[PDB]
Amino acid sequence: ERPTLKTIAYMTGLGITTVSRALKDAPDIGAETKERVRLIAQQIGYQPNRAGVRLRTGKTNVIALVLSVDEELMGFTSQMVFGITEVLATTQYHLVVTPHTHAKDSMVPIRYILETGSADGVIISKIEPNDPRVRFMTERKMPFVTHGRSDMGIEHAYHDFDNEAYAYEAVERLAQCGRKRIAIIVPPSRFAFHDHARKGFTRGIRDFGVSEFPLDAITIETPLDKIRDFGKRLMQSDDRPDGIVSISGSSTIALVAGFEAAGVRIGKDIDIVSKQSAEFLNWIQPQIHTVNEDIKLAGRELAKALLARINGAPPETLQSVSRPVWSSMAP
Amino acid sequence: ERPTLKTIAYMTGLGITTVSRALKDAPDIGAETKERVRLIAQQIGYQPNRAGVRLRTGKTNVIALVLSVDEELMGFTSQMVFGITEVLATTQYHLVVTPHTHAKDSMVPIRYILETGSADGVIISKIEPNDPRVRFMTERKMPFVTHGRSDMGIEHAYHDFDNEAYAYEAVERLAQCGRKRIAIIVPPSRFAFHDHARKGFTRGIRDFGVSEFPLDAITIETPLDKIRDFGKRLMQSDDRPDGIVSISGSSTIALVAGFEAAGVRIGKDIDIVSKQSAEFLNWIQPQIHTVNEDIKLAGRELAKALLARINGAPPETLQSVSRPVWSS
DNA sequence: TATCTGCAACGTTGCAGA
DNA sequence: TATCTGCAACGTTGCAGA
Repeated sequence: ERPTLKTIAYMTGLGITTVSRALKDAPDIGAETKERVRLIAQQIGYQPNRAGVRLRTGKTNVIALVLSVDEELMGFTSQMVFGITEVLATTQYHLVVTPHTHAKDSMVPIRYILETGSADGVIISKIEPNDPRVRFMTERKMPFVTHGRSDMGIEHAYHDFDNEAYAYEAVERLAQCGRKRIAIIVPPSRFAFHDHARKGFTRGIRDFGVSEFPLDAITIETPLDKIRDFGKRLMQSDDRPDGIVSISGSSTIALVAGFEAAGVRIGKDIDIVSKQSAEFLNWIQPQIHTVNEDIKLAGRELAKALLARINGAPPETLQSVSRPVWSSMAP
Repeated sequence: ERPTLKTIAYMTGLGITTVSRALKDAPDIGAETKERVRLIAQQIGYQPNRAGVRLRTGKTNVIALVLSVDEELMGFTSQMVFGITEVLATTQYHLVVTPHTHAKDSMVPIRYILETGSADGVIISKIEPNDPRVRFMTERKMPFVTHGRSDMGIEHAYHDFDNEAYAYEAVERLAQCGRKRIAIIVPPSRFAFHDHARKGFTRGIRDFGVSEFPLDAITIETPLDKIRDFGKRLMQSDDRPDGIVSISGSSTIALVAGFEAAGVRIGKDIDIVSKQSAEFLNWIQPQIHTVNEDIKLAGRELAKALLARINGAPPETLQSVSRPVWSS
């Protein structure tokens, strides 16, 4: 009962080839014949059998999203998926998820994809300054887009958050509060935005004329129980920071836990600026000055890039950077 | 130059059918040619064309996960995905995702799958007492599994959290907390576990002999921007309940926000027990009494159930219910 | 017997004609 | 010329035959 090109050709009494050539934009076929086929196609509900189109022509009509299984607790990764799927909804693409179970495994799904040819484009995250997957797919000619930017001299489609702007805008608000010494929970040295964050913070500390409390012992992906204990004894030592800037809201939740374990009130004792992947943090402590990283917006703009790239628009167009916006609920 | 059965057959040089039949361990092909075919196959190293197979046989080797586009903010839906994929990683299945965005559009994706025959199994959530998707796939002989249970008299593979057990246990510890008035946050009467929650909870209050504050005014699906004032307006009242139970940590977060604006100290005045899809609430509130629903645990056995049903195992083997745990 | 083998076909499209 | 169309093949397996 499912309609096929054969099924259409029979009713029309046309040639299967005519139908195939009719459904697709072609000068070869006649206007009336075309419109006949485009109309009958719409009425019966004909959707091309994919396995058939994939067997003959390379087209997989599949977009692969690769995910590291270890993720930020509050990374609301699900929002990214919905951003993409919303975009893909108009088109013939399907979204497959292919995760890897550690940074050690980071190239294995990508070689899988290129080797079996099971995708028309790939979406990747956790970009490093010199990232091998970026070079692998560019040199193997695979359309892709990255959540993050790269410092390797390759122009590729991407959308990132302007964390350089974020850090610079982050302490200006701490300066506005009057806070004189600031610490940053910087991201891992391996990832690209680490240096993005540190640039904004370094120019931020310079231009606002405020001193910078430093911390080298901990990073965002350092464990949350461990962040809790660390957070507690700063405030216990004679020198405590006046300001705190966090790049991840999940690491953020563990830092406050130690502070009130230490027994300090935010707002009055220390004020915190933090990024959030969904607006949730002011419910628990509205004191926190929050910036929203709209990630399903990232989800939607990653999708739009990769599609344009699958068509064949050049990479330098397809690049985009999200600017910080300051949360509804923040002071 | 990607190797195909023809490529192997050319090299060996055997018959394509011999090559195919060797790799599927078959009785026809002789022991020595099989290790020849399997040794060369591994070395080059051959992957069957998914398209070539899918066109030739019905099997699509794809699992469709259907997701409500609107989900509780703290649903850690991402955890479930990983739970699912862990199971499929050993297998030949891929996981494709299929979303809808309107409640009426509840079944639009489901027929897309059937209409297209673009999946070997399907996963769905947000189950209703008589849900149209559940019998639709049951009558179309389409293998599927649900996150939740259904009251339509149809037996199907599922995995749910024992909310009836949880609700009864919620009332026990509020007795332990000493609180004499109890409130219950329930899902919309739209959903099935709504009665599961209220049955365990109302049975709980009879046995613990302590009474339930009514609070029929709000449900979990009420905006967190609205459940707020309710929170502040309730404790800012002539009578405040001594104990409160939440089914959603997403609603737990907003209600306490109202509680602290009005100024009630949790722990001392009011004690709260709440459901959790991942351990995040005691980082946020150390005194709140937390129970963990491991959702990627849900994810793996929804996966494990659906596989069994696709091979054709009977539906009732496939049913599972997780008992609640009170955390670390 | 053991052990191998071609044909035919799923739905689509490129190419060479009608 | 201007539209139309059959043949073949993409890779795979069930099947009969040897």
